[PDB]
Amino acid sequence: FPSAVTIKSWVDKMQEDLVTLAKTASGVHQLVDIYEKYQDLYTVEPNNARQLVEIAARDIEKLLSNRSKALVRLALEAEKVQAAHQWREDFASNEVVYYNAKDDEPGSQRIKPVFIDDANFRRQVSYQHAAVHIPTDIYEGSTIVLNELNWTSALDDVFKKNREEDPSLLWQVFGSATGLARYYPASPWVDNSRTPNKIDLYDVRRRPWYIQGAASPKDMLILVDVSGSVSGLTLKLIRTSVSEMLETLSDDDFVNVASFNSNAQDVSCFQHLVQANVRNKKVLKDAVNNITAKGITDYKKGFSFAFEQLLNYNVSRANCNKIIMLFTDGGEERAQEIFAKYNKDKKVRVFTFSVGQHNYDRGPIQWMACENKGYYYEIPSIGAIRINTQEYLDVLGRPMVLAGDKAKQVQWTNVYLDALELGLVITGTLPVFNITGQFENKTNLKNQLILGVMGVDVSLEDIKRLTPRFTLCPNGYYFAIDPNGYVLLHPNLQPKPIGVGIPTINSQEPVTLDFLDAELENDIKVEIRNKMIDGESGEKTFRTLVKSQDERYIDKGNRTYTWTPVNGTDYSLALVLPTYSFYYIKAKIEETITQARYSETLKPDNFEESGYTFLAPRDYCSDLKPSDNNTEFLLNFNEFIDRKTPNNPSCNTDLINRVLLDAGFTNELVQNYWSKQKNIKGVKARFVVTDGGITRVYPKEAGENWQENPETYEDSFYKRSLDNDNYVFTAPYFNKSGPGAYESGIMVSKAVEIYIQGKLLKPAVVGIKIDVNSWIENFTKRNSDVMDCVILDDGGFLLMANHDDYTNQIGRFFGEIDPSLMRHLVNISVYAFNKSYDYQSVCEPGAASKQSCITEQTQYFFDNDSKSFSGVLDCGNCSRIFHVEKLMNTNLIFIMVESKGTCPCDTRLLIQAEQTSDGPDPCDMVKQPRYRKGPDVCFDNNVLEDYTDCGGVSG
Ligand SMILES: *[C@@H]1O[C@H](CO)[C@@H](O)[C@H](O)[C@H]1NC(C)=O
Ligand SMILES: *[C@@H]1O[C@H](CO)[C@@H](O)[C@H](O)[C@H]1NC(C)=O
Ligand SMILES: NCC1(CC(=O)O)CCCCC1
Ligand SMILES: [Ca+2]
Ligand code: NA
Repeated sequence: FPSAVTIKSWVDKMQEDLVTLAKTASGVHQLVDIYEKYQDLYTVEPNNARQLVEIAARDIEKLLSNRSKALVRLALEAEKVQAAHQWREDFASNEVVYYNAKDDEPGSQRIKPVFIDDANFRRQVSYQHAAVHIPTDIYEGSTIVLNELNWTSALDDVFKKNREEDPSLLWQVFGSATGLARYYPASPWVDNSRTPNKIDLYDVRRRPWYIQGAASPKDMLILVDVSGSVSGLTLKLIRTSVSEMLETLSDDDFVNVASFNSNAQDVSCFQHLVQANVRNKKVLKDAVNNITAKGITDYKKGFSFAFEQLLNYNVSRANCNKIIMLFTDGGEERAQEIFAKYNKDKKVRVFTFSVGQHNYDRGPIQWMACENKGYYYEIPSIGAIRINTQEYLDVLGRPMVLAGDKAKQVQWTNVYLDALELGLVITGTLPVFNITGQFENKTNLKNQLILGVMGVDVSLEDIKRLTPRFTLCPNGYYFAIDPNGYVLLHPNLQPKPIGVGIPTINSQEPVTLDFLDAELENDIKVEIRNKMIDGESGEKTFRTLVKSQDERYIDKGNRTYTWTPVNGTDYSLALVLPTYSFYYIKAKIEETITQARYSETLKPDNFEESGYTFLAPRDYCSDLKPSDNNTEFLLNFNEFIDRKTPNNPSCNTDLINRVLLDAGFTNELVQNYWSKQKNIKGVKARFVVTDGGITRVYPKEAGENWQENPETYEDSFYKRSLDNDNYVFTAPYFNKSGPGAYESGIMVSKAVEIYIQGKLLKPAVVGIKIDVNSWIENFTKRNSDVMDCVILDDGGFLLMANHDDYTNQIGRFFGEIDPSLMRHLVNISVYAFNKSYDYQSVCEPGAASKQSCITEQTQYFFDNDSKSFSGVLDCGNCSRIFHVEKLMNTNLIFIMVESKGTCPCDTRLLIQAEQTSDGPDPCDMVKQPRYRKGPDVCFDNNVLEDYTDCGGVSG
């Protein structure tokens, strides 16, 4: 084995050759000189984080206030119209005229719309009437529905006025308590190719934006009868009913499921109330779908357990509605002592359900439902499950109605996918009360229930339009959260459902992504989250690990967080801004000739002498649309520049001027430096990616192999080389599909830095692609049999070797071609690994299309800053020798080891690719939960409530 001095000399020579080639071919110094030469076509402007955060929060507050005004006006008009309405049953003679969706009878006339095409809504809509959706099980000929249409036909004028006030208005909707939902503008309902599995089961009374406004958060505890007398069809009905009941809960509600058969016990691992999010609800459903019926019944022990679990106060709760929902069939036990012991003051409601078809006594069940301020329900078949499990929100809404005026508060819901194919939206909510005979105080019996719920939608793209990012760098961004910790805005939130567990095969759920799951978790992150949840203002500068856009690299970077609360609402907004992005360049190019030249630069027929130009698809104009092809997008851009005046009445001037300035600088670089040395031996392509959104590859034929995102803010190598302070080598993918490795080369990148007035700016990155053949020629200058020589980057991705068998698989993770060496050096502190979870992932349904899944990812990086390593790879029965050695000014390492053949010891390979996992364990996250702050306004237990109408004594 050669000594360490010769190894150091070899590594020094290789580093010198590689770094010299990259530096001379790229042109970092030339680009920096070109940037600094003018200093008169642009101006440096600061990015004051606090002012930007305050302005964005103010804009968001103003938008939400506008939506709240619209909701209040709609609710007032609806209440006033419903108050003065005459009941009638003569709909045969006089008909109600309305347009119905999901179509194509006496008393109803239908309307044929025009359905023009609109750009905001991604479908065809009409602005002359409001569509009406009536669920399948609701017959549109009944007198209740006819009266509903008759008195709701007055909302169209206020809808039109609302849309005239703010043309950017999205869907407006009134969901009635009778089942029908009237929305504006008119548009046909949804259908998917009329497949047999495309039945419309939509019911507005079950939508979360309706439930969150129909009542207040609760502390439900589902008590399930699992005695022997319930086995059969009724047990299956009970399981389905419990699942449907759990489907009505949200994040603000807390729930647990218990069972009793001569003994009361929990149904799962929780043992107490849990926040009832997607994971906990999935656990509860899976636990309740595995219960068996046996033993005698004992209501006293079960109710004692249910009351005991509601008096904990040692855990996180809601303290707003303690309700016990019993699911049973029948019995003869009333258990007066338990109710007189645990609630003399009727502080806990008891709802009772009799499930199945049987001949058991239902008297004591109704007595339990009527004594406590509860209700009694019957579920004899699967058909009644949908309706007879969402009716408890009428009982829970009586105190809110009795409170009345002080309960008219606009609430905003979670982020969810619109059912009419609009993306990610949030819905405002305001209930409407029934005030007929209010000035005479006559009935006050049917006035304890709400007419319905009104809603208005705001798209997340409207939120993103209020937080511009192109004055920042590719590493700075906004993000906002709600007091539950979930994310309202983030670059890592995608229009996909949240995955739960491993998908096993034989828009209903919300998109709830926590802040600590959209990024890498850290103690400072936890402190910042807890501090901004409580509506504080702060700023914190620290150092943290950042994952690359392509989930294979992790780099250490300095970050700064600045968070303020959004006034009026309950959201908090932050702004992550790296230290080198406190200043930006604005273009002061106000002159015809220079702009004309910089625009002529982009002509597609100049690519011979200007490289293969790309262009980021940005909103440069209102009339310009991102074409997603970039071959005609640049043509449209050139046409607009050629014909439209540079005044830009409807277009940003800053973005256009920035693009022109970057085009001029990049063309100067290409024409003055790259074009001189046309052919370089080891270089296959020379590229440059700028901040304004222009990327260039000099050999026009090399552009066809440039498979990079035209949006320079989405290029992983751009961000990676901005974070690092040296040359960055990017490893090609293993095989995928398409040219690579030998065809393309190896990408080396370096960011340019300028000090124009003592201020650090990084406005571009450049680099080259290296031919594999010449690199191998200079590496051997072997296919040996007793010595292995490999080169890896920070990440363990093989870039070159000497066996000519490793070099065929270039870019593959080194832990799959030589497991023992990688495992050994992963604990010599030369490599460190981070494991994280991704929830918005799709996996092939395994051997239990695609389904949502959770994928665990692992990334590797250099742990200890030591330039040399040594030791012996004693695997047992042999002893290999290795001299791992890093390279300077580069993220590469050089390894020389004994051949694998000499040691028969074979170990298991370790994989860096994502693994379809099922964790983390939910039974542990509830013992030490995160920090949350629930709502304070709670409406319950009003003494004027009648509650004389239970479900038993009336029949
Ligand atoms: C709210 O509405 C008013 C009137 O249309 C408008 O001036 C204001 O700009 C709107 N809010 C925002 C954030 O645009
Ligand atoms: C509002 O209350 C009155 C009086 O009890 C009742 O007749 C009417 O049906 C209620 N409104 C609706 C839409 O049910
Ligand atoms: N946002 C509410 C919708 C879909 C939903 O209920 O999620 C129904 C009414 C009209 C707009 C769409
Ligand atoms: Ca029983
Ligand atoms: Na909320």
